[PDB]
Amino acid sequence: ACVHHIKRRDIVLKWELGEGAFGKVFLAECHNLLPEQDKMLVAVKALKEASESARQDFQREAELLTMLQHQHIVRFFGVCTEGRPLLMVFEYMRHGDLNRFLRSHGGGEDVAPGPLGLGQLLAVASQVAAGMVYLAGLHFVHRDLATRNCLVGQGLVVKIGDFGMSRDIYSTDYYRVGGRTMLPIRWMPPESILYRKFTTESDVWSFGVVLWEIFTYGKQPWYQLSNTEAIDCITQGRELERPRACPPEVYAIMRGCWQREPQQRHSIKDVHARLQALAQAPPVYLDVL
Ligand SMILES: COc1ccc(Cl)cc1NC(=O)Nc1ccc2nc(NC(=O)c3ccccc3)sc2c1
Repeated sequence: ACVHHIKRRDIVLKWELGEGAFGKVFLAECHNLLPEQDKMLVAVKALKEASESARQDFQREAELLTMLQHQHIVRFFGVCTEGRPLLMVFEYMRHGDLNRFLRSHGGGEDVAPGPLGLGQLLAVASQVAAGMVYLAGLHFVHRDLATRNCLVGQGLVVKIGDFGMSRDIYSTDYYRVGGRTMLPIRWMPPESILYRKFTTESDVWSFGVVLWEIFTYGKQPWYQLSNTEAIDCITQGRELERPRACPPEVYAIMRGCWQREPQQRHSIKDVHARLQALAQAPPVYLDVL
């Protein structure tokens, strides 16, 4: 545990932001955290119990978070383990999760009024893709990549996480098996559902489905279908349709992520490359896409 630590007295709770079965999130002020801010806002996760079950999973999640740090991964500042309750401290991300942001832009300080423009939808996709290049670079497999597990900050910075609360707030996006197991079948490729195999390449398939959620402003993939009807479609090889707002050039990058054979899918590095070049493209070019 080369994990950073914060003293209880440096954290001041303001109010609740959200709740899962195994946690609560608060907005707080953290003192003496950054040289040139002596006062800044953060999001704090309180652990429900402090047993054998939940305290080992805590110091494991922390070690993971400290090693994962990059421009498009959520910023983890460290733990407070003096008395209870055990707290993890993160960067505050003012627009909340990317699914909720997409749905309420389908005007302000950070975004124009009306629906998000082609250049904005590309800027979001390109950022999530840069996160998945760093993770695939450390040979780390996510297993739950979707818009509900990304966050949006001031100036539309977009960063990946993996939040405990997503099974609680968004249970409709999971199929329940056995007792306490939940699978995001709408976001999984055929080899994940049939053979239970999870790879770098099942992540790019999931990225494909994220790019689809972005270009439908937060729509549930296969929303017309029961969980069993969605598994039948995916295993029999059927593809999600091109969203209206989706240019054919972009729907071609989605298709590249959905090639039935894992080893025929484009690498995430090529996908980020295609998306960043587009997001940065001169307007004269985006206008006729
Ligand atoms: C196995 O763990 C991982 C593996 C791989 C990755 Cl890349 C990340 C994780 N872990 C997390 O990402 N953890 C997490 C959990 C809850 C939570 N609550 C937040 N919620 C707000 O910060 C929030 C912000 C604005 C409004 C409301 C809530 S951050 C967070 C991260």
